[PDB]
Amino acid sequence: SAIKPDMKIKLRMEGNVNGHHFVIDGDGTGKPFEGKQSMDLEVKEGGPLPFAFDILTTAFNRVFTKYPDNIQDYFKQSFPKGYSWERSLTFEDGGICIARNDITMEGDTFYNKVRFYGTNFPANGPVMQKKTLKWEPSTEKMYVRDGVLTGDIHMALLLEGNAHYRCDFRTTYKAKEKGVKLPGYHFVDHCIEILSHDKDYNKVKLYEHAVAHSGLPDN
Amino acid sequence: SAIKPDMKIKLRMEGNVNGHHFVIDGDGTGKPFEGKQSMDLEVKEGGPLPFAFDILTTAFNRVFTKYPDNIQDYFKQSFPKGYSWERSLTFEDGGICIARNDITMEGDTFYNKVRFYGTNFPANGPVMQKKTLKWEPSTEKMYVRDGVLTGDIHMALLLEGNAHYRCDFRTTYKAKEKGVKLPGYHFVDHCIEILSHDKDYNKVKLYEHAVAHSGLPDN
Amino acid sequence: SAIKPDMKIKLRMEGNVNGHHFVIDGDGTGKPFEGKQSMDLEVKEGGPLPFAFDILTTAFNRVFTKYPDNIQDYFKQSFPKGYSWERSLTFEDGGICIARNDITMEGDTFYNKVRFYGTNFPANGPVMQKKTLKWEPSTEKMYVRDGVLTGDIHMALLLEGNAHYRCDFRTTYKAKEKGVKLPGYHFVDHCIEILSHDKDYNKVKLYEHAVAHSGLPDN
Amino acid sequence: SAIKPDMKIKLRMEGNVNGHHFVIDGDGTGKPFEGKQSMDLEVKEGGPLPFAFDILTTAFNRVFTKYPDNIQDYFKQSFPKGYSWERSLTFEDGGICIARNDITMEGDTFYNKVRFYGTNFPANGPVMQKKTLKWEPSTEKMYVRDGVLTGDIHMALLLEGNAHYRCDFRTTYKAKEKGVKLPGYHFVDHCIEILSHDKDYNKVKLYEHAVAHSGLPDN
Repeated sequence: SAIKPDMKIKLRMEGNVNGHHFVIDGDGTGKPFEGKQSMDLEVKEGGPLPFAFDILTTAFNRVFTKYPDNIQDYFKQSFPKGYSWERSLTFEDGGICIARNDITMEGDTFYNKVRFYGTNFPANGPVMQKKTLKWEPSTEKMYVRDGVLTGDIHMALLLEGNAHYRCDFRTTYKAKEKGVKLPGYHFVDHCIEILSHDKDYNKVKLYEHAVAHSGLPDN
Repeated sequence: SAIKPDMKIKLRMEGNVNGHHFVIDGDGTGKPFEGKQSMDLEVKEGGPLPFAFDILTTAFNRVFTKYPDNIQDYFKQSFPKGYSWERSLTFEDGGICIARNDITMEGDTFYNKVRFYGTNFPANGPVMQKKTLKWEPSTEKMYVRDGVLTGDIHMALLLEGNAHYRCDFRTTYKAKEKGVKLPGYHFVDHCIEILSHDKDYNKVKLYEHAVAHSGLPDN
Repeated sequence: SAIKPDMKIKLRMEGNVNGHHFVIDGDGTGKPFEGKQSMDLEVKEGGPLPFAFDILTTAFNRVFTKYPDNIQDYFKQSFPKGYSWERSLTFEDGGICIARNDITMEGDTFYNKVRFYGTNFPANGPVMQKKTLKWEPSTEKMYVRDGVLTGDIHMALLLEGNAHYRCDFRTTYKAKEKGVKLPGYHFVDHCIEILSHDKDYNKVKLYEHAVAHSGLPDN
Repeated sequence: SAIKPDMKIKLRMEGNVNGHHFVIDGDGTGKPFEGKQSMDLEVKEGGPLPFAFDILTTAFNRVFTKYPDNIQDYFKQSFPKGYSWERSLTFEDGGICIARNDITMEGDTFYNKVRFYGTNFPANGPVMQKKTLKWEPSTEKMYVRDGVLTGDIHMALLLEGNAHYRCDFRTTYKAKEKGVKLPGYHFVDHCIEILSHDKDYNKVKLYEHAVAHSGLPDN
């Protein structure tokens, strides 16, 4: 019974994108067994951000995924001790980000130690010009590679003017504790959304919904 | 109204993989509005194949996709005149394939002119050693890029010994007729499966099921 | 040894690019120990070509490389029996080509059986619109990977309007005979040029100069 | 006139690799017009480093390149005001690094503000296990892309046991001052070398030699 149906979330992100330093605090709440989660974010340093806030949002826990009984839930099995993930975000225009989160737990509260770094965004590109609207929904492919749980995603940012700006995700997920049983090949559907924000995005309210599945023919 | 609920499928593939020439004939049936399709394949030249048959199977029509009414069906709109697609298959171990299909229609029957080429498969790899079992199911991301309909997929071959061998698909789809309406960003779930085969895979029965959707939260 | 300071070259290429079939014959001469080589090419089928001829030109023998004594010459050691290579050409705009050449020798003459395939060139792109001028010179990195001699190159096509169109080469080189000694990590500088051509590029005269080296400080 | 034939070099690097924080100070000298440079490095925080020191070494100025007169020297023209570069290091085994350097000048001294970040290095890989010997020499391809000076390199680390571990560099170089003339397509040969180090690599002496050129036939 280590994970409770209602959990609190504390987060701190430190980052550097195109040479710009920043620090962002996060405070949120979530329902792990329903695969849903919400968070309020506040830029504590480096505001106002000179880049598109949307690039950060997926760095702000796969614990908040609705897993069917017939699929192994690696993420919930990682607790109480916790787990870490490392991610690479490869954008179609040469922009490249890397990110990390060390996730632990105390009582009803998840703690997130997050780092986010980025370079090679063109000065006239959508991220530096803040021409982003939202991430499209996605389907993350979960598989094991040399004993490490890995997720690959084809992601896309919707742009002003109804074009799309493509990004490839790769994430590695590692439990702290030895001998957590790895899952079989499966899928995780995503939908992430900014519900509200102030003008400079110094304050942002974020929401995520995510569900695991086995694909066709078992839709 | 050109596409009928029950369609016949005639196919011919010429190919060359790691220097090995081959020709494969195909004869099948399908239900376009249900997104389901079947085919019998016969190796006419270059049998027995020295590589894994599984690499070819997705080259053996997105017409056979179940589209909801709220998503534009580019593929069914492309007929009677037809359409063509070009695909790149980038394998994790440097192996690389390209393929193409020109698709036309006469009365009841789809005609498929298919080409398939491949190089740089390591001699000790799963393809050249025929250590493949099946493709996992997939979710193809459909989007428009510079006016061209494009699908990217994270694909995986299940190996003997329950490991996975990763491949990235990219496909472009082009209607023959000029003014066919492009769809919005959406998804196509896949499941492709070899139902039966003889020992050397000179005769193979193939099946595909595919459904289009808009992701979460509408799933 | 088998290789004479002046050699003849016979070549035959069969190809398919963006669905377009073609056949090209080649007749040339070269100085292996000087790393220089020349060839006359004639399109025998599929002329006039609807794509940029420049794409093909590196498929038209690393035997013609000037090797210093302190670097192992894998290519000249492969004869009389010969060798084969397989290449992938990954273009910046998604265009993708693969090629292969089986090279044998009789008396003073090299024989080249060549295949060249390509897909996913955008209809609007520099290749399909024949906006290419030349390949820039290059430096190919030669190294051994899992017992196979491999060369990676950062290539670039100079475009009309003085822009550049980038392509990544990867080539594997395999001697036909067992136990040809592999070289250490080294470099091969290239310069390939079209000396002349008729209007439709049905007839083309081609030239290559190539020199092996060990990099700094020995330049 | 801003660049003198003998120059001093002051450097500070902050970094984070696989979650490990570190700070490294650097003090060196160089001969810009000869393309030669050397530096003493001292780990001030996070020592001893749990990863291979070699990965950092190219982050420790293209000013120190020997440019011929017939090629535009963007880097020396960027002073006194200075310039910045941003780099991506994509390793063959999924490991990925990013780096940045803001370079300024006062009197005879260059000042380097450097950041270096890395994730997704496998725990059993050559970087995390410190199985690295040296970078091979290299040839960087310099070209302009959408008005930005860019360098791509095929790099390789020599491993214990005489294998190679491949990495792709991409770097963007941006002068601080408006209207510094961009160069034409050209090449920069490199050779970087650790001259000495203590057991834990808390103290390291580094050397670089680099020469620009136009390739064959003028090599």
